[PDB]
Amino acid sequence: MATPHNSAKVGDFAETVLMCGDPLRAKLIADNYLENAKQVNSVRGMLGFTGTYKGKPLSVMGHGMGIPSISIYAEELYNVYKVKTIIRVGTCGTVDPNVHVRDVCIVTASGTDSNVNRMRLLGHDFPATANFEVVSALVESAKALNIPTQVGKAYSTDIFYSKEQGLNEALAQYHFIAVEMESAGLFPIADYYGARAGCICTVSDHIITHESATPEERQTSFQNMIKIALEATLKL
Amino acid sequence: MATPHNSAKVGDFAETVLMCGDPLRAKLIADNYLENAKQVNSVRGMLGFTGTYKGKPLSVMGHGMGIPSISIYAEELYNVYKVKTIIRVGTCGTVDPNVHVRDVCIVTASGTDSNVNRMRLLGHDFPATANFEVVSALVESAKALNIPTQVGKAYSTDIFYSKEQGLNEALAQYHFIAVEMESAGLFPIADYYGARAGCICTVSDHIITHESATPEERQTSFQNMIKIALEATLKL
Amino acid sequence: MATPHNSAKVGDFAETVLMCGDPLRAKLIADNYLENAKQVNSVRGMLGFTGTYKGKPLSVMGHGMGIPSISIYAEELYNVYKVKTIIRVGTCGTVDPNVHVRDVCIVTASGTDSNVNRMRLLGHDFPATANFEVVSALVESAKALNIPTQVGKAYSTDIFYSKEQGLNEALAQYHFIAVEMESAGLFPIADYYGARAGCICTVSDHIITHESATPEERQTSFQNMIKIALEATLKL
Amino acid sequence: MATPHNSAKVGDFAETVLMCGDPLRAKLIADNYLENAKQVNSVRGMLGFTGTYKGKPLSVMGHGMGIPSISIYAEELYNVYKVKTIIRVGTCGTVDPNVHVRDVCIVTASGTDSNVNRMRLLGHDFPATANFEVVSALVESAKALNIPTQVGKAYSTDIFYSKEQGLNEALAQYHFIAVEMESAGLFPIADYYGARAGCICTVSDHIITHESATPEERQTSFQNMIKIALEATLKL
Amino acid sequence: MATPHNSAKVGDFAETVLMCGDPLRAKLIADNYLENAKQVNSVRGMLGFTGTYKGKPLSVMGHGMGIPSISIYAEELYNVYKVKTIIRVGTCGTVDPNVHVRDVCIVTASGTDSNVNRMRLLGHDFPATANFEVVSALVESAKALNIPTQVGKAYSTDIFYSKEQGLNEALAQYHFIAVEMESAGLFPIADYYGARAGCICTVSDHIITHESATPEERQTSFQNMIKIALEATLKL
Amino acid sequence: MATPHNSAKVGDFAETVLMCGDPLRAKLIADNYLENAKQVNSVRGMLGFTGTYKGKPLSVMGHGMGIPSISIYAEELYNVYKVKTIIRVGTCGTVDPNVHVRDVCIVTASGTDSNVNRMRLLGHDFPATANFEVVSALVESAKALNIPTQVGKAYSTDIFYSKEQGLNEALAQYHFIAVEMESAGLFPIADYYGARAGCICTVSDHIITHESATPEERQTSFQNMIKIALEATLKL
Repeated sequence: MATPHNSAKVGDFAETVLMCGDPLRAKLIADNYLENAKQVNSVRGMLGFTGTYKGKPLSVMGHGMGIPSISIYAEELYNVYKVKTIIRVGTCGTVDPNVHVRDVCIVTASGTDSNVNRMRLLGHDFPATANFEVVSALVESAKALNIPTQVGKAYSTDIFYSKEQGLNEALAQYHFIAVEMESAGLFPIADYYGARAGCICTVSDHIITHESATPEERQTSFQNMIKIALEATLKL
Repeated sequence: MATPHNSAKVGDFAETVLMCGDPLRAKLIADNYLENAKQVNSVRGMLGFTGTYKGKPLSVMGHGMGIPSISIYAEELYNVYKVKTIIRVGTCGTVDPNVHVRDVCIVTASGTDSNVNRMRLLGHDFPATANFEVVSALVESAKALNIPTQVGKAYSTDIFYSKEQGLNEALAQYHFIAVEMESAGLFPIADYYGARAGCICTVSDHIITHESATPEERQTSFQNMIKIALEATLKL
Repeated sequence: MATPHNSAKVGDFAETVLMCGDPLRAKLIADNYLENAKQVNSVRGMLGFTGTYKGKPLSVMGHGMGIPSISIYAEELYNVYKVKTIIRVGTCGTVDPNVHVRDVCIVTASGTDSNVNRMRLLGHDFPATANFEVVSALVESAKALNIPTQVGKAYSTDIFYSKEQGLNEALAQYHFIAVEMESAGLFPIADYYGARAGCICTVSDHIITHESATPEERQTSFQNMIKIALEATLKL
Repeated sequence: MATPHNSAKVGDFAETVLMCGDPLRAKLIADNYLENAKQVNSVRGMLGFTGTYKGKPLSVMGHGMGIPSISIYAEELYNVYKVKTIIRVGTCGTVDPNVHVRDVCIVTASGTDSNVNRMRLLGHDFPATANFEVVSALVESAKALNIPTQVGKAYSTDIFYSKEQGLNEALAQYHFIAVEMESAGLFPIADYYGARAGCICTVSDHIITHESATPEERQTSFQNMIKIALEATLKL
Repeated sequence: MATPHNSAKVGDFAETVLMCGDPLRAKLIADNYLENAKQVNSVRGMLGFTGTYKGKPLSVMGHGMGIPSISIYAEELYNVYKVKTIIRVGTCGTVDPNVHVRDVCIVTASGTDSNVNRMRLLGHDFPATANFEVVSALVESAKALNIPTQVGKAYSTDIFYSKEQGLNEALAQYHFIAVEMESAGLFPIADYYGARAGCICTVSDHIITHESATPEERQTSFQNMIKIALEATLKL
Repeated sequence: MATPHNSAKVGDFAETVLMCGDPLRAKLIADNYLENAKQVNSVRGMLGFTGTYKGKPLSVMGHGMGIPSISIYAEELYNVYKVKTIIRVGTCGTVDPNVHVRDVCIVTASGTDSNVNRMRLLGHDFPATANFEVVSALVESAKALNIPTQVGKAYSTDIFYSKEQGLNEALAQYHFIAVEMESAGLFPIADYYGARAGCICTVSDHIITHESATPEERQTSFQNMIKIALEATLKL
């Protein structure tokens, strides 16, 4: 195998890859939006696919849950498979008082409670920062689709089942728009390989107000977000 | 769904659960060692199963890669599914000079470069410690099967593709026997719920000498380890 | 006085302020690029001015050297003077192998060795992140002026006379494009007040190769950068 | 002298040493439980003794209060005196809701607010972990003596007169069974020398309920603990 | 220019330099308390002067606000200008129950929330400590002038506009007498160059009780402090 | 007993106490320098004595080895026994290029690798600072005795048997004059109780050059140091 976690051969991934946490959602994206899709990985059930979107090569693959998991898959894609651009597509919570369930959030940089980025920069603050060309492609794609977007900071946590008091309130005070679990691990790996990464997420829950999206609202949100991402890949 | 990551109903999991990173390995364990095994989860491809081993209810499920991933699944198993004992079964590297490829390592406690345990104990050192009854059950099971074991410390890292200089040498000097990515997140969650956890791993690689197990040797080591874990479940 | 560090009255500052470290450079900017200019602050010699650029009111003020200094002035400008946008205009070093002396760098986010942002976010990683509208306005203004730009991360240090081994090589590995001393302190304050900030710098020195801009090159670069910033204010 | 802190000659200590904080308690142990006893150290009043228990050579020595103090004595015992096993015998508080005054606690691993173990492992989490053969010998000795035991985590603090809010409640939540001041410093030193260590303590106080052992209860529990430790040495 | 921040020639600064944050206060000191004063620096508006006090050469110069700013100027004064002694003269707040507005505080050592001193001593606690000859000269000069003094610890913060809860109360508990923003950065630089530094401040505000000196009181206490500092320079 | 570690009754200690690590040296000081000395404590062998020196009440007591040990005894002395001044008297190593074996070092402040002071000041830098009146009394007493002294910083380590690379060289660069194990824990406790503390040590070893005092030289150094300390108590 080309890597311990991927059975794809070199060349089996396009230079642009969408990634989501759930491998079954990766399969949904390939089936519904990729032309001439071909499954290229099934190791550990982490399905990945390669085909085209509007004539341009494009891949989609699951990355699992958490920074350690996306770090494995993204490091391999950039290093072994020579990927140039990864766009993470997912869902998030929000704490921001001006962000609402169903909003589309385009991430410019992400904080974290993980140690992985301090360990890369001699213990200092290393901002996990999206590539500007990627952010701009997502923003402009949404503008062309007449879909409004929130643009700003995410926060990537190691702990889904948080017990931490005061965190949500501090995140809200500094206008973090998205809370998820992976983006802060992706962007520094792109940096290391001279490559590009971004993230776009739809708000499923407001963590402060407790508003929540219905399953139908989540479907429409996903459809908006994935079309934004797909159209962005044509400009990248 | 009972949890955002598991389609099982309460009661679908036995009180004892073996967990490995790869859901396809969980299916192999259920197929080959569990009687009357039924699949109880498929969400995100993270296959879980429930059957019996020598008459006693037992489950097996994948937990994904990394502390954040196992934390989600273990928190849900203890909290929602009322599991009482989780034994992680997997592979590891070693840096210890007196430990060799194919050795079976039983983990008493695990260090980490993750922040998750400092955040549980006001920033202090919180040892991720296996339950003594679980450790002893594994040790005695291996004795009955005439399989030698190494017993001691593991180290759980967030970063599979380590670039850290000096780490391996310090781990070796203090006789850490296993390097993996999850056990340090499992043990404190078991503590939180007043439950039990342990870990057993087989050495696939020596990180210092660079010895490595042939695919046939890894099959033999896996069969040894899983028999130890399965027989231990009868005493727990 | 409206603040302990500023003699201006509320309203004396325009809603957009350009800031540089040297107050005499703020005077040079007012003298050479603003019409209708008046001095509005002289406290501590930290000269500030308000005039117009192509008809639109604009202010320019020194911020002194280091995160604590810019934090004082920016907190006051957003809170007391009701400023909406601050753009830092400065010089920097670079470590990036594809960035050269004379280059104009537009900052998307900034790392730091300061503690000020950990203290804002319960000790976690808080990325000091530029406002996307400001970044975009700078990028588009440079394109319209036919000036190439580098876009990416800065690193803000507390110590001008660094003695730290290994830092430059790590910054280079992750493609930090600018090394300066203030931007990481500015962006979180803008966040706190729900306001906007950005930073644009010209490269005076390559920290790795030791190339250094001549006096003539520094004048060329300054004239490019300040025109980019001034034209961007018209779109903000 | 063979060390700066010990007047004993190499060979004067048996390969197994019981250690307690108070040198006058080391003397009580020698006087009441060792035959053929000889005093082998008087330096700094830190009395140490060597004799026999049921025919087998055994030493007992004070270690003073705190991690720095036990670290000096244990480093010397392993390095200079070639000791193979140190068992700490002490008293502790408890926070655990199912542990009571009078209980005997056998320590599997120890947390701490000391920096000494982070400094051994490149700033990471290093669990101070008891040797499994020692833990098991103590557990089986107690079973053979018909004495129930609690087995689990300790917490070693640098500060006897704690002023820290919320600590006790977090220790209780994760079921720490013993609070004392030394074991977290002993176990990594044993690791460094490829040797063995353990700890057994009697509960003098419940930190949450404020129950406290009477002098009679402290005698009963001491008699239990020391007999467990002594009988365990015959198996080690 | 001899440094990037100073137009003075080597020799233009006397061996002893008084420094205050505001360059216009440096000018006031030179104009009203030095004889034969001449301006030796105007770069960045950071006025510096050299004259005499009672016939002995003495310089005074602004240092700007915050540890990064004073670090630049002090490093240059010791390294390039061969200054032997720097005395910071400033104002402060106090939290100490036994210190009041108007009091003159002589600093023996300074705490901080800056990272600059940990970075100098391998991450450990490095006390920013005033030189004993300087402290003693200030104490003895005040005694000869019949001016009472408080002698003790300062705290240097990076953040003028503090939002930190509990800090003032902890500083009060341990009898910190002065809160300011620079001295902790000065003392270690003096150590590095084998030179001398001290700090003397007047209390403008009581941070706990909210008492505040009137403008007249601030002038009277400034006059006391500057006379102490000037007379101390004759003993140094 | 009035404390868990001291059998003295309230009033049995004088307001001034000399403390050293070795209780047998406390007894030597009492026997050779105090008049009408009475032993007031022998709990844990930590001998303490009270008598007079040149007519003035004075006590001497051992404090054991390390910050946790001295913290217990000093906290009790200030809180229960109402002690006003503690002077630690001991030996040290040095790293400073202009400090030599046999030198007398008077400590103004102490660094540390302990966590105890960060935990007192919300994780910030808290300088362990000697009381200026105590420092001055020691300096002046040595002047009157014509004994040269070095005055400056100490470093208090938790680990006698250091394995840390680069520490000694950094301590030397910043002119730390004494390396020992206790003073950084003493000074903040004196602060807490509104009391006074200092430290004086003689250099037994040069850590860089490896020079070492002979036993006879250590005796003469001790005699010089203890006379300085005793004479200083008359001024306090």
